[PDB]
Amino acid sequence: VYLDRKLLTLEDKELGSGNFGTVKKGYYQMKKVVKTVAVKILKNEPALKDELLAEANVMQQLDNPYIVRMIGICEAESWMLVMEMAELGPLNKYLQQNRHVTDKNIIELVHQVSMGMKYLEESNFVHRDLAARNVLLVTQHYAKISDFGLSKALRADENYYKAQTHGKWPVKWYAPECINYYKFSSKSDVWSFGVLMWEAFSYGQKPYRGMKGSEVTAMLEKGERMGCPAGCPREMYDLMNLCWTYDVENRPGFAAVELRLRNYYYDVVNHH
Ligand SMILES: NC(=O)c1nnc(N[C@@H]2CCCC[C@@H]2N)nc1Nc1cccc(-n2nccn2)c1
Repeated sequence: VYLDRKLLTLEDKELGSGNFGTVKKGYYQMKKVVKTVAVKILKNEPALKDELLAEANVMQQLDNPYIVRMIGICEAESWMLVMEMAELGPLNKYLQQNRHVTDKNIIELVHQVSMGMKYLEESNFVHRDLAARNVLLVTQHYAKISDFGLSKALRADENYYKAQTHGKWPVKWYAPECINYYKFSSKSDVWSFGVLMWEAFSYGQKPYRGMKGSEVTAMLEKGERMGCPAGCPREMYDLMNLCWTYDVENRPGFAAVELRLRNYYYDVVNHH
């Protein structure tokens, strides 16, 4: 969807940045209402342009309440990817600044991410960058998945994407089959989801603190896993460990993961 630059008003202040460029807040004149938007603007000082168009192409095919919606793209001063705004920002930064969010509220948010991911798995897309920094909050009780720059639409005849090259990769969120065989499936996004849960219950702390990527691989190969975060319910730590199943075949899919979270969340809703 090609947008009209005259209908977009960008605020000068940056909200953040990545290798791509910056994220800025703006407003888009819709059919009637004005919609607040988050705009990804390329640095471009053609790989980044191709990558932004491929990201746009993925987001255009997705339609789920727990996935960030793309409004469209615009070619002006630079290439821009216009999305609905998630005002409260990334989940890791939010939890670092709001250390009193309850365990019930964290389960609600991670269950919303599992719903978005169950839908992505059903749609045969692999995220490949599923981490708390890429979970954006619309409200303190409404999370959405974003950042589809590494995402891939699976071929009709395969359950995984085989990467040709390898880097720069967020290794700490990657399953052993991604590191060892360059194979990315919805099951490897399940492994990432386990790391995301650990981050959420650790109030946005970095996983595998003080370790190099190679030491993380060595740790996992020995069957070792990160410990239970302080105050994290045993059932949630158990689910993290299940996500962290070394053998992809035995690892659950997002249908099993979302069902476990849903049932635990209803149990919690009952106790409260
Ligand atoms: N649709 C959105 O609203 C949105 N989509 N994608 C991203 N990506 C970011 C890239 C850089 C790393 C974070 C995140 N994955 N950001 C967004 N909105 C935002 C809002 C407030 C603060 C910040 N923000 N960015 C950095 C710090 N705060 C970002």
